[PDB]
Amino acid sequence: YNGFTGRKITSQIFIGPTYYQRLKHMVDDKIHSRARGPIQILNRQPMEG
DNA sequence: CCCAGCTCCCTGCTGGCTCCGAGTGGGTTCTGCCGCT
Repeated sequence: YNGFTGRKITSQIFIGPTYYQRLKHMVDDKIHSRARGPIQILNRQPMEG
């Protein structure tokens, strides 16, 4: 049944228990932005990483 | 008035040099030291 309206879904749905894994890759360890931060000594371009 | 060097040019081979996808996240170790001057 659709949760929003309570109506049945016309097609029947394949459902059951499946072993799932949480991988170490999490968005909060990847998100990054920069607006004029530190720069390299030799060339004066933004730092890496 | 032919021939053997001699020169000059073209081929073919071998050796030498440069290049080898785009981003991104972590980790670790290493950046000298010893004999005797």
